[PDB]
Amino acid sequence: IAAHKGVNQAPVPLKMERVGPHDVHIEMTAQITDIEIDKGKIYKAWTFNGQAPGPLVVVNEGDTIHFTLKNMDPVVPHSMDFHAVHASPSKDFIDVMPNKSGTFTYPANKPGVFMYHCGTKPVLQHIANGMHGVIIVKPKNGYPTDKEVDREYVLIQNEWYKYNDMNDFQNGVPSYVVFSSKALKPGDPNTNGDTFTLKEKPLLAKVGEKIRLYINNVGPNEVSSFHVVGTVFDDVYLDGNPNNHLQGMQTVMLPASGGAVVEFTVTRPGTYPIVTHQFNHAQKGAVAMLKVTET
Amino acid sequence: IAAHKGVNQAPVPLKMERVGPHDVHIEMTAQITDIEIDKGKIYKAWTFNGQAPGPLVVVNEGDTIHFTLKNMDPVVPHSMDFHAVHASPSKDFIDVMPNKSGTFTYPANKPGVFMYHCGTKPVLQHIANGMHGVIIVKPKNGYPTDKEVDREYVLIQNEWYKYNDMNDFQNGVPSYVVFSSKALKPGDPNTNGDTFTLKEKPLLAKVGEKIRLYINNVGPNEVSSFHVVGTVFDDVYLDGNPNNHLQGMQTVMLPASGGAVVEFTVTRPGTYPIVTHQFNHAQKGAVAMLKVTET
Amino acid sequence: IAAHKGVNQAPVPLKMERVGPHDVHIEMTAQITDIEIDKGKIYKAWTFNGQAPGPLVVVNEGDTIHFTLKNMDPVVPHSMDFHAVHASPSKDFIDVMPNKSGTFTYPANKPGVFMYHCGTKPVLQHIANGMHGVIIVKPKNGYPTDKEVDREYVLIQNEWYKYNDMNDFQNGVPSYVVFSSKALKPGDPNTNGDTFTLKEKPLLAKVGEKIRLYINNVGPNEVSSFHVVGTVFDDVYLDGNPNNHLQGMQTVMLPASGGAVVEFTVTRPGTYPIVTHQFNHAQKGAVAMLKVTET
Ligand SMILES: [Cu+2]
Ligand SMILES: [Cu+2]
Ligand SMILES: [Cu+2]
Ligand SMILES: [Cu+2]
Ligand SMILES: [Cu+2]
Ligand SMILES: [Cu+2]
Ligand SMILES: [Cu+2]
Ligand SMILES: [Cu+2]
Ligand SMILES: [Cu+2]
Ligand SMILES: [Cu+2]
Ligand SMILES: [Cu+2]
Ligand SMILES: [Cu+2]
Ligand SMILES: [Cu+2]
Ligand SMILES: [Cu+2]
Ligand SMILES: [Cu+2]
Repeated sequence: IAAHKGVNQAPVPLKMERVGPHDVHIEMTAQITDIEIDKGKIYKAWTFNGQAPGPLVVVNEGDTIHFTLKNMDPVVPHSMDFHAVHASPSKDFIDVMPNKSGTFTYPANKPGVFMYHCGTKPVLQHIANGMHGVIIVKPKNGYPTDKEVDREYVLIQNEWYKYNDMNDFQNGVPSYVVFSSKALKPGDPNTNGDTFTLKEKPLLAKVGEKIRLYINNVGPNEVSSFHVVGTVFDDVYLDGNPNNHLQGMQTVMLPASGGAVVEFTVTRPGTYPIVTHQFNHAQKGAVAMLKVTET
Repeated sequence: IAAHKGVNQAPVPLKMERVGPHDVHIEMTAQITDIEIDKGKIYKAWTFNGQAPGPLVVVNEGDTIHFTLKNMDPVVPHSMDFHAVHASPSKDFIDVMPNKSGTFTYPANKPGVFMYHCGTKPVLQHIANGMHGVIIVKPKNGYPTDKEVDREYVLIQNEWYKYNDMNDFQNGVPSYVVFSSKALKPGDPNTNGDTFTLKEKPLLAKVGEKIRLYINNVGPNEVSSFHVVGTVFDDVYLDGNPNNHLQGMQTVMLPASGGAVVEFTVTRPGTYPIVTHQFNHAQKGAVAMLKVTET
Repeated sequence: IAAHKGVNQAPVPLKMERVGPHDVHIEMTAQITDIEIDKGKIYKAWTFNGQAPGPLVVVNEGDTIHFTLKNMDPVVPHSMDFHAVHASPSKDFIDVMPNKSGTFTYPANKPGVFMYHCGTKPVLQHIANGMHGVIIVKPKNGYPTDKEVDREYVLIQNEWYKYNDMNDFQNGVPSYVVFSSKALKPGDPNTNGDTFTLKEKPLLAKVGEKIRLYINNVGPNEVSSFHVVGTVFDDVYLDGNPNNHLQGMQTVMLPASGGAVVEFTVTRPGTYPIVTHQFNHAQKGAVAMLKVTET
């Protein structure tokens, strides 16, 4: 795209603030940002806030979101679809033109781990170029295993294709499949979808801890066979809904856009790979590490 | 196939009638019928009754089906496999020769949303050419949420490949992936698997309604990540069995041949896309619309 | 690989023995073995014990495994990752060099149907070449339907690609997709992953029996849509955990590495195909048969 040549917009922080007991304001940007998706490989991503996947949003069950999108793309319209909410797609998930803002309001009444993404036609193009992320809605009554969990992280799976190549997007295998982590608490890593960061800087934990992962596979096109090497999932809540309880799963099947909360114990010091067990995708980048130490 | 050149058999209505409290007669045809699968693209489908997917069949739990297949194909044998039933495949799902009929009898003792399809070797060929559909078996005791539902429809996902090209069927990506709807009550739309009909003539509903969809992904080859934009599934019954209850799912993973009953609320007027969230498939046709109005 | 040219190591039996109430010894080999994966097609597989998938291992919930791997490959290191166990991957699933042995110890505390496989980098290469199998961990308290089951078998799904071709493994469609069966009791068949054996020598059962299948899809890359033609699954336990109960499923979605226990009734004499309902994979070999007779 001629108007994107040489464009590399610096990442802008997510803006969020609570404005009442059941209402939150969220402002994001749509922006064009170079990301290093594999060593030596730059992708001029279409992004929320200069991150791909986008920034983590966390709200409470029953929160109404007042969402603003500031579109910094010089020439392409963008939009926002939160899977967490009940909304009219054709009134609430509409396009925001270049250099304009749009504000939209909708309720998040269901707990879980939801995908969000740009909803601009062709949606495959906006997603595949980088406009995806997760919103967590925390359950009013928690999860039944909350008292058991010692540490938590968020992981997101996505794919990368040939740059802005709609033929590749529709008909081709992914070039890369990757994990990222997004921060829940100060000090947590916050990364983009790449083949290397979570290998080189593993997630950290302590021997004997029960770990919770909020996970979502944003696609755009592949399903995920989510597995942590060296353990078994004690508890799995599908889409992060506390009712959809499974126990003792070795691997969790996630559809494209599918989420889960998964919990497992690390019993011994060492490094634990986290994979999709579709090993073609793992080989093309979708392996993260969890380093477990005596401290 | 030389004997199919210029053949376009008019659709024949499904024949069904109840012959006792727990017994139903169903007659279908196998027939060769031109279908417009995308704008300007005709596929000379192998079909049940001149529809692809085939006509909707609905029975009650505990019904014995007395099924007749009249084979109008001039040269290819066909057969019928209902996933709803307990039968001997090698006695009950056998071939019916060109210009002959065969009658078969078997019980449907499990509630759900089942695939049916031709069972003639090579089964991939008969399925991919169009010989697929759904049979719904209604549960004796209903679903626990029956009192909440205001409107219902049936949706079916299937793929189309290069015409009668076994190499493509086994090794290639789908050319099109599509939704159809089949009628449950008078006035409901009844359509074939194409890229456009349910965009141009959306399914209809009223603001505030709880909608039930009976869904099945007949394949032949792809899994489905079933999602309705702008809502969250309140309740999901996997394969349509009332026992397999999930709640608050953003997206439902269906295997090839997999079914579900899903329920959701539309809270605001507008148009709600219904997609598989494998966006390569959505881009190749698998987007339907639900138009929700104040009336 | 020059050092594998002309190498065809005879299969070696699995060695297992119980050494206390909650401790078992298992010795396996890593070895290079020609397998006939389709008629006329030999694959010089990388294997455990000269079988691909490898030998069946069955333990009890709460058993500690003392596992020995003797590496007979003249030049490639191998390792073992059991999904059943809690272990440190970086201490317990490490490489055993050519012509050496390694011993590792870890607990199997969760019941189910687990994948095992070589964990040597690149893991896709070791898996795709044949280093996969299943370990069953029997639940302390059984399954709730145990009293209903008349006969049981184990089935495993895997794929084959172009020989040792990492490009094909990562980016290409499978050449073959296949079932095998592994023996639970004397007289049960024990086969390798091929396109023909379980067609030519079907699994056997008696009219009216409730059949249990322990199943796992080891991949490396595909998901499975597991279906038995002519019946409906009465009960499904996901990953073989008794808590993850589903009922009346026509087809079970298995991720790559995913397992299940499934139970169904065969009501009439005949031959019942067992398929993945991704029919491209079925056409490329993934059809087994169950022959059901009056005796
Ligand atoms: Cu309040
Ligand atoms: Cu506000
Ligand atoms: Cu966009
Ligand atoms: Cu979406
Ligand atoms: Cu703890
Ligand atoms: Cu009666
Ligand atoms: Cu009759
Ligand atoms: Cu046919
Ligand atoms: Cu079938
Ligand atoms: Cu209502
Ligand atoms: Cu004891
Ligand atoms: Cu020992
Ligand atoms: Cu190996
Ligand atoms: Cu593994
Ligand atoms: Cu019995």
